[PDB]
Amino acid sequence: EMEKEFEQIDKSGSWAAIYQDIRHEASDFPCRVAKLPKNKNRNRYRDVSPFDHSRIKLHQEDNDYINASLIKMEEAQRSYILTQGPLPNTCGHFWEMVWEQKSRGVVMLNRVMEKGSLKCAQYWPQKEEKEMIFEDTNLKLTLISEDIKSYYTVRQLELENLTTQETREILHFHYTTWPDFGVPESPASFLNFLFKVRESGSLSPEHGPVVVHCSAGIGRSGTFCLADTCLLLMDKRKDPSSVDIKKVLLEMRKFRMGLIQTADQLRFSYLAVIEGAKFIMGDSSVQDQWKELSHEDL
Repeated sequence: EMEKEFEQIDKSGSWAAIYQDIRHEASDFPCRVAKLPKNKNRNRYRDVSPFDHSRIKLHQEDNDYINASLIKMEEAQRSYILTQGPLPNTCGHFWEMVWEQKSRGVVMLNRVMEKGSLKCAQYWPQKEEKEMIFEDTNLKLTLISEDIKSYYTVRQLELENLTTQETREILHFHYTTWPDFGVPESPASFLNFLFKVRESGSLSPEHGPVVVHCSAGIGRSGTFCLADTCLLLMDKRKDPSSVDIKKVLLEMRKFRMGLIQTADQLRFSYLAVIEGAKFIMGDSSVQDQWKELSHEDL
């Protein structure tokens, strides 16, 4: 039981050691493309790069590089694209990726400004009448509507390929109260948010991989994906005890480095999955409970 391990780790206060063990056992693959001189201004952080084997390639001849990784969870049967918060010069690239990968949703777990510093470019329109056009990738983005909650906002966007004039509806799920290098306010608010994303169909197999990002695309983004995958695995077998969170995390780290940046984010991941297990195992009412406990209204 993940709960037994949780109490065992909690009692001995060994989260730091457990987390460090994961870092030590984590995969290490080359990131040659990310490190090419020409891509220097396409990376937000020097120490966070996508592995060559799992990087998302832009469908363009000039330069197909973008700091984004495809996390393909074979057993769980779900894929996620984790990427860094778009830079002022990579916003066109970001939307090009969303278009080419056929993503239906974008999950943003950070705020544009955190700790008094800019962690992400304003890559989506904030006002309906002020659409955005990315000339480099020939894409147009328009805000259609938004639903603001106390700690998260859901926006309906229309992305248009100006070359073919084809358009697609993209859902933007913005978690606005998750501290950089921190954890959500409670498993409830986090789970409420995850299921909001799930209910939208953005994580569904009929669509391309959901795009998930924070500032570097590994900490909060990793926590989000780890929790989701663990719950999906548990759901497929209806066997909570069969899910090994640490092994799932190590599996995800074969696709992108540093997923889950702190021992506390790891601990939170356990909490989210344990609590989420109640819903998965048949207690549908718990979903309404999370919504209430999250106080999303206002």
